Amino acid sequence: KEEIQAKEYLENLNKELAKRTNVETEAAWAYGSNITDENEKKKNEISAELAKFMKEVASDTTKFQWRSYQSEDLKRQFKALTKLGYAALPEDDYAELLDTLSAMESNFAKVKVCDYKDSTKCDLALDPEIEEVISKSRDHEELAYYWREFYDKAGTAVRSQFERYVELNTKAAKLNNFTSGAEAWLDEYEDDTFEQQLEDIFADIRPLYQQIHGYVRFRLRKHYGDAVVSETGPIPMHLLGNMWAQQWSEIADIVSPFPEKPLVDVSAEMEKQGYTPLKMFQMGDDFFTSMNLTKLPQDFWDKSIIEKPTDGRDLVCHASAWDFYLTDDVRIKQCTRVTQDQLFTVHHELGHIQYFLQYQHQPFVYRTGANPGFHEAVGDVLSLSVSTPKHLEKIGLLKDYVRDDEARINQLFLTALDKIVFLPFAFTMDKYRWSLFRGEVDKANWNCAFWKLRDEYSGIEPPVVRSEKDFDAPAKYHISADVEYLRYLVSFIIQFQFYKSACIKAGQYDPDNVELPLDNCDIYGSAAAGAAFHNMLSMGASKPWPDALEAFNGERIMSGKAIAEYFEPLRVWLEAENIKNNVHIGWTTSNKCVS
Ligand SMILES: *[C@@H]1O[C@H](CO)[C@@H](O[C@@H]2O[C@H](CO)[C@@H](O[C@@H]3O[C@H](CO[C@H]4O[C@H](CO)[C@@H](O)[C@H](O)[C@@H]4O)[C@@H](O)[C@H](O[C@H]4O[C@H](CO[C@@H]5O[C@H](CO)[C@@H](O)[C@H](O)[C@@H]5O)[C@@H](O)[C@H](O)[C@@H]4O)[C@@H]3O)[C@H](O)[C@H]2NC(C)=O)[C@H](O)[C@H]1NC(C)=O
Ligand SMILES: NCCCC[C@H](N[C@@H](CCc1ccccc1)C(=O)O)C(=O)N1CCC[C@H]1C(=O)O
Ligand SMILES: *[C@@H]1O[C@H](CO)[C@@H](O)[C@H](O)[C@H]1NC(C)=O
Ligand SMILES: *[C@@H]1O[C@H](CO)[C@@H](O)[C@H](O)[C@H]1NC(C)=O
Ligand SMILES: [Zn+2]
Repeated sequence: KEEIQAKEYLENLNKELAKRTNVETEAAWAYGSNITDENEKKKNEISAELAKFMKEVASDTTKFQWRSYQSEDLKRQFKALTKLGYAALPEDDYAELLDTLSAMESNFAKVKVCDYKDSTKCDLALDPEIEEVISKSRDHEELAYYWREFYDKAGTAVRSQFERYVELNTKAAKLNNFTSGAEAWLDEYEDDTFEQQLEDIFADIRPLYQQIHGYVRFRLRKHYGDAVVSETGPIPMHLLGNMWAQQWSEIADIVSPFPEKPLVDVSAEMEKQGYTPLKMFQMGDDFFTSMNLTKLPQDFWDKSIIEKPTDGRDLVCHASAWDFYLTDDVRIKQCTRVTQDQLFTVHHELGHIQYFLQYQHQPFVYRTGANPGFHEAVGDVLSLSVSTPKHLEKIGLLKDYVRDDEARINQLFLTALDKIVFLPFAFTMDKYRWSLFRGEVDKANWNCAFWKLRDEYSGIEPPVVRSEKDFDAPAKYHISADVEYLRYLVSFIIQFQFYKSACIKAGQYDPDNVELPLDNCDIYGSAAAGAAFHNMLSMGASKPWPDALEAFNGERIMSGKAIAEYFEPLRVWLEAENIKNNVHIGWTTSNKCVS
């Protein structure tokens, strides 16, 4: 009979937590939109106040015999409340951690480098100045300059802060009785075999990655020459069109299977048609509403930041989506540019927004993703259909396109340069941090431990020799900003499970029909695919994630079958092409990190 009282306790507590988290989120928004010493102080002081309340909440849960309850729902809510995270730390330790975290994120956001050609102009930021060069320049010495300048300033400058962060993250995890921060993060997936599952899936897809890597290296040798790219060594990462070599789509024009056949790049047509950031977001909104999903509320349009501010202010430009835990107060902060890549980013971020809107009726503790990978997958499912020649022709961004066998391979390869290449990258981000959290790497070996993983899994390496005098991991946003990365590995796998099922539901994919291939499916306008999204997303975290997956397509298991199915036509072509051209596969151990 205690359950009746507990039910009323939770109902009230959830609403209180939403209200208190609203205040924290507003402060965090203000700081991210506007980096100042005063906003930093405000963000961290509100966080400390919320942490103190959570601690009292965790303490109060012991007054309830919640493990004895009949209701799985009540038990699930109470269990969520016992998990404190960083809030478990002593008052002083939590304050220090907050200061360390803001030091790292603000350092990242304030990085400025000098122009390669003009050592007087020193106001080039990553977004958009440096990223523009990395994506567009084919001058290998220019690329190497910007790589070194950025990593030195975004990575190395923050080593001592990162070290204290690891220490306090570990202390926090242990106060929650996890072994380390690795176990704390993994707890979000509610499955004690989750690591092994991902190792198994990765092993199945790894051979395809090896083939893509080999072919790209072959093509880069033809472009840059053997003085710059070896046949048998790891690929110099500054040549891959991305600061972290996480996705290689930006160099597709020089590595495309059939260069005389069409390669989709709609950036120029977007500009020609007078596209704006506003129009891009309106188009994303249109896609969701077309599937009978929820329209963006007025607060979104009023309060979002969709262009980089033109005043002198510092801010976090790294695109993000925000839930304020009231009703319909959801926002995006994106330094939007008019490019194809940015159009996908718009859809990714709007996927988060849709999830927020779908579960906003749930009790506070359930107002989050089924697991962190689910949140990341939503927007990418739409991006997959947006990226198709089918959809791009509908919106008039792709003209005079003939979709023959060769054009199809180009498009599949372009997609793989984003989707397959990313898998080892994503895995290494957390394998690295897990190894630090678990105390498996001595402090003397922290930098080369990072590059060892990037070599082992991705077969890439720095453009210049690094050592333990450098510290390169925090040069990636999520590492400086303490954002778990496994969510993205999970997302890139399960988004294909979602995409395939949504395509089947939309009547857009049949494995026995040549006219309905998975790689040209467009789910625009499909209420049937939208219904599946509604069924899943409306659950939030009310049930363990296999139940959320089951609500979508009746499946309960994370599987690499769907991603492999999507790329199967590419795998067949590429294996044969690599044999035809005697392409070397695999790589020697890198010499670019001195121990
Ligand atoms: C992470 O793991 C930690 C363990 O490694 C864990 O820390 C333990 O939490 C326990 C609370 O659950 C706590 O147990 C209490 O111990 C008290 C005395 O211990 C002190 O002296 C010891 C010397 O012998 C030292 O070793 C300790 O460090 C302590 O200083 C007891 O006084 C206390 O008892 C009371 O509470 C129980 C409540 O239990 C329930 O009560 C209800 C009543 O409604 C029953 O129906 C139910 O069946 C159940 O019994 C009462 O039973 C009892 O009458 C007393 O009122 C209690 O046993 C322990 O001290 C603590 N540390 C260690 C080292 O064990 C953390 O909590 C974990 N953290 C998280 C977040 O989970
Ligand atoms: N040109 C970059 C746009 C970035 C878009 C996206 N941003 C992240 C931001 C995450 C975040 C967590 C906590 C606080 C603040 C922000 C996202 O998942 O939206 C992202 O990082 N993504 C999208 C998938 C891959 C991953 C990346 O790029 O590494
Ligand atoms: C940023 O914050 C400062 C104080 O920290 C405030 O005075 C200023 O108005 C803010 N800038 C913008 C553009 O909102
Ligand atoms: C739109 O969604 C509602 C429920 O949210 C559903 O009942 C209805 O069938 C959907 N519209 C169409 C045309 O399917
Ligand atoms: Zn995301």
